Amino acid sequence: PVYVDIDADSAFLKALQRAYPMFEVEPRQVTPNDHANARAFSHLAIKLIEQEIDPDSTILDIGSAPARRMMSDRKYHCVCPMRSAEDPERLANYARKLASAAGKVLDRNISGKIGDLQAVMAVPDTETPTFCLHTDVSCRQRADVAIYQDVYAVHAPTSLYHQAIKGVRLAYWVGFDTTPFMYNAMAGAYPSYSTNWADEQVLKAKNIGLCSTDLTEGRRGKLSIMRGKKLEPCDRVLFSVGSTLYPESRKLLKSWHLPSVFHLKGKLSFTCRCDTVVSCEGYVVKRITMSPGLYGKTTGYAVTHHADGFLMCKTTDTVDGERVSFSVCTYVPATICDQMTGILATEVTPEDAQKLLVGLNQTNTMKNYMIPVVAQAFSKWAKECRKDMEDEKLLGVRERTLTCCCLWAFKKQKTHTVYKRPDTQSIQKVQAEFDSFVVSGLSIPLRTRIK
Amino acid sequence: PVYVDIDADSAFLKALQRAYPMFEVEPRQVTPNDHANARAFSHLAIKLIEQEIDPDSTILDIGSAPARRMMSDRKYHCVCPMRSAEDPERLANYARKLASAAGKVLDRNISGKIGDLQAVMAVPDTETPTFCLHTDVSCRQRADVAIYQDVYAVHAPTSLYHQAIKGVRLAYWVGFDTTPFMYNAMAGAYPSYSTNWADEQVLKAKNIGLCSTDLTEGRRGKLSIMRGKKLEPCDRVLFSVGSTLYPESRKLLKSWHLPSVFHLKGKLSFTCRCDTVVSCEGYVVKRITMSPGLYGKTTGYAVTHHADGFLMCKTTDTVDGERVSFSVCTYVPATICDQMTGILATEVTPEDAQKLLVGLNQTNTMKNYMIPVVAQAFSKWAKECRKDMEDEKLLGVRERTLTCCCLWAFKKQKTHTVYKRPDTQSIQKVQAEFDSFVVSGLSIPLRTRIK
Amino acid sequence: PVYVDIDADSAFLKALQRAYPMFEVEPRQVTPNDHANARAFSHLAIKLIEQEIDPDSTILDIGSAPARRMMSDRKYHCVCPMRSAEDPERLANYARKLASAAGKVLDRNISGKIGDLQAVMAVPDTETPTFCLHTDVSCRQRADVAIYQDVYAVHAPTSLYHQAIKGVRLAYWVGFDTTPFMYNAMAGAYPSYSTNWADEQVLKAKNIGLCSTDLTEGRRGKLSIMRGKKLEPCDRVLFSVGSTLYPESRKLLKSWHLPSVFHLKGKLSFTCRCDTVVSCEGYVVKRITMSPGLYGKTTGYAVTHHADGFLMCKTTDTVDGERVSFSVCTYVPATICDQMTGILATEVTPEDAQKLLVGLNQTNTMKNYMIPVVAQAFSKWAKECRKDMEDEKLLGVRERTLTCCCLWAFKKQKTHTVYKRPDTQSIQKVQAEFDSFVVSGLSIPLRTRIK
Ligand SMILES: C[n+]1cn([C@@H]2O[C@H](COP(=O)(O)OP(=O)(O)OP(=O)(O)O)[C@@H](O)[C@H]2O)c2nc(N)[nH]c(=O)c21
Ligand SMILES: C[n+]1cn([C@@H]2O[C@H](COP(=O)(O)OP(=O)(O)OP(=O)(O)O)[C@@H](O)[C@H]2O)c2nc(N)[nH]c(=O)c21
Ligand SMILES: C[n+]1cn([C@@H]2O[C@H](COP(=O)(O)OP(=O)(O)OP(=O)(O)O)[C@@H](O)[C@H]2O)c2nc(N)[nH]c(=O)c21
Ligand SMILES: Nc1ncnc2c1ncn2[C@@H]1O[C@H](CSCC[C@H](N)C(=O)O)[C@@H](O)[C@H]1O
Ligand SMILES: Nc1ncnc2c1ncn2[C@@H]1O[C@H](CSCC[C@H](N)C(=O)O)[C@@H](O)[C@H]1O
Ligand SMILES: Nc1ncnc2c1ncn2[C@@H]1O[C@H](CSCC[C@H](N)C(=O)O)[C@@H](O)[C@H]1O
Ligand SMILES: [Mg+2]
Ligand SMILES: [Mg+2]
Ligand SMILES: [Mg+2]
Ligand SMILES: [Mg+2]
Ligand SMILES: [Mg+2]
Ligand SMILES: [Mg+2]
Ligand SMILES: [Zn+2]
Ligand SMILES: [Zn+2]
Ligand SMILES: [Zn+2]
Repeated sequence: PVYVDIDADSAFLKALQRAYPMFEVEPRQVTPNDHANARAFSHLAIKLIEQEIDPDSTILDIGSAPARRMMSDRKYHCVCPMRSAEDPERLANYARKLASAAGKVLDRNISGKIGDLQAVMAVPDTETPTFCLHTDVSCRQRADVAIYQDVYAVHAPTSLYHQAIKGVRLAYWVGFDTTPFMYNAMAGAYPSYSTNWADEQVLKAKNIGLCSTDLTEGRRGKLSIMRGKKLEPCDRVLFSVGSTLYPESRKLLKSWHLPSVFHLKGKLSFTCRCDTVVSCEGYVVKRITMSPGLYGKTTGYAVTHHADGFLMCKTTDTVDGERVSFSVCTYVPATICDQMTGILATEVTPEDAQKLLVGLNQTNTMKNYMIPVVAQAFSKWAKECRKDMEDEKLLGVRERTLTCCCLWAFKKQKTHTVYKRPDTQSIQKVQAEFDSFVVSGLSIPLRTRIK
Repeated sequence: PVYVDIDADSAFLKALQRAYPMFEVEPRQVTPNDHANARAFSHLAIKLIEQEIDPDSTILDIGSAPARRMMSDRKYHCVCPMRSAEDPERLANYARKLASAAGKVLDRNISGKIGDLQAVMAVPDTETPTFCLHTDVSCRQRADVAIYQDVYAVHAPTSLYHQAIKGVRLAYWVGFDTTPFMYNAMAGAYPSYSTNWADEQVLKAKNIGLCSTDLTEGRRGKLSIMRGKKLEPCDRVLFSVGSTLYPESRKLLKSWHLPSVFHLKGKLSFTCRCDTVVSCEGYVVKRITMSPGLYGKTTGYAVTHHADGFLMCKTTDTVDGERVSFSVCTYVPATICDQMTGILATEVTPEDAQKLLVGLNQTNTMKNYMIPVVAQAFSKWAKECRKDMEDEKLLGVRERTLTCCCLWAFKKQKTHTVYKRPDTQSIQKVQAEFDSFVVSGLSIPLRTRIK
Repeated sequence: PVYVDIDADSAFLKALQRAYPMFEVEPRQVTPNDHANARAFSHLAIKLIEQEIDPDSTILDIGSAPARRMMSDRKYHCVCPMRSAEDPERLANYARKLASAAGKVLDRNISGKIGDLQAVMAVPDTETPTFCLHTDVSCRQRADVAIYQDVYAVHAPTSLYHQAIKGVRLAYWVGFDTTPFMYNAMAGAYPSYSTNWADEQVLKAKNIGLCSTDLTEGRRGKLSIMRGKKLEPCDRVLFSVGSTLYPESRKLLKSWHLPSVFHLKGKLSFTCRCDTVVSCEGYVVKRITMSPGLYGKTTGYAVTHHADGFLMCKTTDTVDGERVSFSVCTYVPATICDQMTGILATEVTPEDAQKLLVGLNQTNTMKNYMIPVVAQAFSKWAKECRKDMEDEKLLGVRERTLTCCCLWAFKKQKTHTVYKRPDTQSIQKVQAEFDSFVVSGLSIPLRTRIK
């Protein structure tokens, strides 16, 4: 019996039960959290990871929040480099909770944990069994398992290699699905988790999930010094989970979209296998095994299975008054996708598609703020399919036109919707051979306060 | 079991229960208060804050109403600078209640409270454990927790820094949502709390919630000495909560719209994290942690999650006979917003939208005095969406026109409505690095009366 | 259990129960009073005031009717200057009732009351504990509470200052709502209380609540010596409550529309807070706290919260044969206002609006004699809204036209209806800084009769 802080009548309960059939999920609502579903998924994921691994194993918790591991019988070594502004609060919460359980919880090594915390406070660079202030690449604690829970600030191959050279043979990554960033979308939603993310350039849009614009009265102006003739995704994105905001980097996010098999070639060499073991409406748990030596061959292909529909479409919005178009991604429940199979046989207008989608949403199966764009997406998709049926080609042929050179062109059709239906797979060519991994943050007053 | 002075059949009861799932909310109506909902929310909020914090903590109550902390087992130090015209009544009520419970309540430190009150009356500058006549920046009582309950007259960063340099590590702010003032609206409503606020310039309007106009026949006159060619929001706004009026300053209101993480850089430096822990139909409880030292990096982005729809729209009204347009904001129940998803797929006239909204309101889900403006808003929003669909742009392009200089302009489209649907987030760029905080009010007759 | 002399089936019972939730209101009809609702409200108001205040307090009763305080256990000092023509009757009734309970009621100080009455009859200037013949500004009895029950003949700031310099710190005012006289209406109704008031100039109208006209054939005559080219509200108004008539002065009526906070600056200075604690369909109880010393700042704004709709509209009537137009105010039940929200989305003729209002009135929710003008009002309001929608302006602009001078006029639109919907607030700028308060009525044989 695992108790999750979500509403009893919530429809995410069924999705969580299907995602974790080996547990008895029961709702025990105690707080009005606006990101309750994400926390519930993380809780169930760490429970599953603990179930899978050997009790005698020692687990590195990279980018840890130590207050969450303090009621765990497992042997966690929490790596806390204090690199984020929210970290001091987490460390203070850990210290307060340890003090509150100092002589009242017996078999959770609370005395050992407070001793290690005081030792790290005394000598910053000491490596205690349960705590340290180092990073993933500077910690010296050898272990058998590594866990990354909502860690997006590390390059995946470098961190994984640095764990592997320390004897780590199993790694676990819990996070948001990295597929929408492999498609290079400008903005997007994980609607089941009340999560909206956007490129920094489109934060002033009007109709995406995460934006804020102003009311204006029109001008042929807004002159600027930046010749922004092109609107393309840049590295910095903003995540909003419920109401908490997190900046992310696209390279770091995409690094965690690892292939099925890859090779880390350093002073030591490792053959690694990445596998998505849990997938619930945009939240995934990935298992990475690492074995010394080079074995087999790598194709460099990462595959995402779509239990629910995944949409990326073009949207026309108004950013700071200026009308632009950019790609927006979302997830659509598989029941909604199945109920639109017959409608998309014909060309449908976005208004008719929206009306049908609202009909299928009756309570609501999917969030309504994403219904318009989805409708638009579907409409475009339907039209494009007709185009393909209308302009049928010949087998074994590919029409090419010369351009007065030893080089030839052809026509690229317009594609305004990528629609991965339920039971399909996205396949992306990514790097699979990594060989270049060669590429003191606590203050005295915080030290005094922790004591 | 927490008892709230609201009607048993009130629909706000379900909203309060959802906002506070950790309590058993029971209606016990004893007075015909016209701002009963706001008082009920404040009561439940202080109960939640008391639940969260350690009993041995000492709590600064900034801008306190000491009569409300008098039946509390917690250790409150009430800071009462007596800068409001409603403060003498509150102090007299506190003294009268203390006298009425001097020898009837045993375990609430009533004797201590009367002793401290008499001590401050004797020597005004004395700093007693439970009472003082200083301000937030002149009080000397060190504490661990600070509470701001309906305090809008202080600059947030300066006050928080002055608490932090006194050892305060946790602060709580209970008050009306600051999002409508981040959008620079001229007038607005919190309809669930019977609250209407307006800029001082539009108090003579006709159809906003808080206004009063006269009956006129129409003249080509009203000549004035002030060249008012622009109608823009000014600093002073008027709040009417039920029937009690409060003047507010826009800058002080907006200062409390703090980012997720920020830095206070003074003689001491603090890394602070602001989090909205309670959000109920326009009334919020925010939790601010403060930790010494500078950690991490700040983006300067403040995020509001919209459980219910938030609307800002253009309204045409008559102020002192003169027809003008200004922005008006409001909150719309999420069920109403969901029920209008299908209708807003096409362009709808404001009259048809109003009739539909009246239909969905049957008892009433939302206040009727806001239905017209909301209807108008929806209509405009629908229209604008279609325009965006009609004038579709190209990906990665941004049309710009030169003006015989090293500058290029473009066309800014129409925005008469900002509609944040349920499960979306507003994101605003605000200051996150604060480093300039360097920027005796009791008379003898009141001293004699208090004794 | 409070018993009210009203009909058991009266619909005012529910309104009174909502206005006084702290009491059990039971109808005990004993007389066919035509102003039974007003008397019932006054009875419940004095009960609530008595409940609120400390039993050991001494209560000034300004402009008292001593027969009503005579079965009161509280310590009332009745101030009876005998300036009204209905006062000798009240004094005789008081003496008769005292005699009738001289040796039959033991614990109501009847012997003391008759002793004080005989003392004042002997020496008119003596200040006895329970009775005096002075005014509010000439009484010398110091007290802690003052009560004004249906007192409209005194300037509010001067009377309140004279009470405050006598140690009075709490004052209560029970009376008809002063909002209709802040809007400067010519005639009006409190229909729940069967009350109609009119300006003296329109007493000869035809279709207002309080008027009487004659039957005429119609002539091009009625010459007069007064160039009455203007019809404006003058000071004198006539109230008819049921069938009892009372002349009132507009200045004295409006003086009691006090701001939320104000300052009395005389030889002593007081900071006063006015708050409306009871509001029932036009009858209000206001609480005024007074504290010595000047504190805070005053805005000068008085706010009225509308639980029911408030209408002021232009009506065309026939006064003494001459067709004129003037403003008429009234209250509309909130259920009627809510049921007309959808209808007022479009332009509706007064006849269709009247038929709809008669339909919603089925027993009757509102008085029928007020339905026509209300209908007309709604119609005009609807039309005006359309105009505001039709003539949409630009944000941040205000069109002004020069007149060959350093002055610029503009166009003032028509306003034929002020409609304060339920859950709105009227805000009026009134005086809040008062500093100029510097601005023997019993005969020998009434004395002999009283003995
Ligand atoms: C550290 N972190 C956490 N999340 C997600 O946001 C949710 C809350 O993230 P949180 O760090 O605010 O949890 P907190 O310590 O405040 O404790 P709680 O409020 O009781 O939950 C988590 O469930 C994650 O799914 C995160 N999401 C992104 N994109 N980036 C991050 O760094 C990140
Ligand atoms: C001090 N203050 C209180 N409020 C809100 O108005 C409501 C009443 O505010 P109040 O100060 O009038 O309460 P009072 O002391 O009269 O006791 P009560 O009548 O029994 O409640 C509160 O619930 C607040 O939500 C306030 N609202 C604004 N905008 N500004 C303020 O300063 C302010
Ligand atoms: C003194 N006075 C009383 N009223 C209202 O008129 C009603 C009756 O006023 P009343 O003075 O005629 O009561 P009376 O002494 O005759 O005893 P009763 O007939 O049993 O009630 C009261 O309920 C008041 O609401 C009053 N109304 C106005 N406008 N002016 C006044 O001076 C005034
Ligand atoms: N290079 C690095 N090596 C190890 N940890 C790092 C790191 N860069 C950032 N981090 C840490 O990663 C953390 C992400 S916040 C993590 C919260 C916690 N893991 C949870 O499950 O809720 C930050 O606290 C930051 O300190
Ligand atoms: N600079 C300042 N420092 C501390 N308090 C201040 C202040 N400026 C104004 N105040 C106080 O803030 C109060 C707001 S009224 C507060 C009422 C009370 N907190 C409640 O919960 O109902 C006023 O009484 C005023 O005295
Ligand atoms: N200046 C003044 N000071 C005190 N009382 C005054 C006054 N001017 C008029 N009054 C008194 O106010 C009274 C209004 S009739 C009041 C009736 C009584 N208060 C009731 O509740 O029914 C008159 O009797 C008149 O004598
Ligand atoms: Mg959150
Ligand atoms: Mg497998
Ligand atoms: Mg109020
Ligand atoms: Mg949080
Ligand atoms: Mg009568
Ligand atoms: Mg109040
Ligand atoms: Zn380590
Ligand atoms: Zn202090
Ligand atoms: Zn007297």
